[PDB]
Amino acid sequence: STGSATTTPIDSLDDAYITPVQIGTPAQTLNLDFDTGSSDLWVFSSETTASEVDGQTIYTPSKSTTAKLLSGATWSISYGDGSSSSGDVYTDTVSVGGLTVTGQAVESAKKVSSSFTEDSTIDGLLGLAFSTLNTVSPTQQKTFFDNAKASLDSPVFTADLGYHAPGTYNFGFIDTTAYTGSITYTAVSTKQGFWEWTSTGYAVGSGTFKSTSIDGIADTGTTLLYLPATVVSAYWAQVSGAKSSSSVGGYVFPCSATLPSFTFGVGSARIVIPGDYIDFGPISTGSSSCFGGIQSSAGIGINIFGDVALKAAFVVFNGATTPTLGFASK
Repeated sequence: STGSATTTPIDSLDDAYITPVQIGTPAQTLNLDFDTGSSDLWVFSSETTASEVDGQTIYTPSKSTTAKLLSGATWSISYGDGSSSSGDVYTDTVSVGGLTVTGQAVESAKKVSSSFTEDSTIDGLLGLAFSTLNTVSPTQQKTFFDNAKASLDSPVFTADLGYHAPGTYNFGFIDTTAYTGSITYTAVSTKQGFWEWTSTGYAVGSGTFKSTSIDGIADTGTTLLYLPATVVSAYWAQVSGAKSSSSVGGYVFPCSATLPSFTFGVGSARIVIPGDYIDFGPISTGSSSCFGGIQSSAGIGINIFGDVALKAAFVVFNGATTPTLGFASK
């Protein structure tokens, strides 16, 4: 089997991407944030504290003939940005782009933090990291991908995120028309439960490539590119007037600037992030100070190849017995 679904930016900045997901019988379609940095599929639901729901579409398990309470199971998750959610668990039929899993754990939110409430466009998350990170207790549950894997034509999914435009998540096949050149594959460590890999270095603009190992995660659920302070300083030093602002919470730059590109290494290959991808616009409405798309990972504890980086590539998440990641230009 295979599946193919379009993923769409939630706003004009590409802050996140939503993908329609069918849950239950008859289908209830919710728009979920596919997150290769976590491993829970959770939704706003009829059980979510009413004051914490503001415009989201909810899953109502009582209206699904295939929903079953997973008795005794609870979940609770905290994300890197400080947001969180928790609740109980149903199993139900879940389909993405024509690919159906029966008996998928669907984690129903009883509580969500303010950032989720305030984002009316995101009805929940669909985790695509390794199932060892799943938070369901006392019986850990499998991700949608893990459940689908055996049935897929090939044990892979791909992320093809757009810049200010829709893109695609495919399951079970590699669309050879979706990228240019060849796909370069690189080793993955699953030790921390992430799609963790080591970039071979970077360049700023038309500058020379610096060969240096940068361990990080491929994370579709993180907006920006978070890299070591040394790398980030070297980038922003090429932008007149750019500075790190503790009050704003990162590097900012004059909105009048033209940003240089940023290149990262994948083995001997190179992925170029155009400068415009690094512009996250005014820090506040009407400001002439703009927020940068490359930020320091110092004090996160991990480097994160978030959407800024991934949307410059066609990315293969290979879930074979020995997992790997592939990157192609597009």
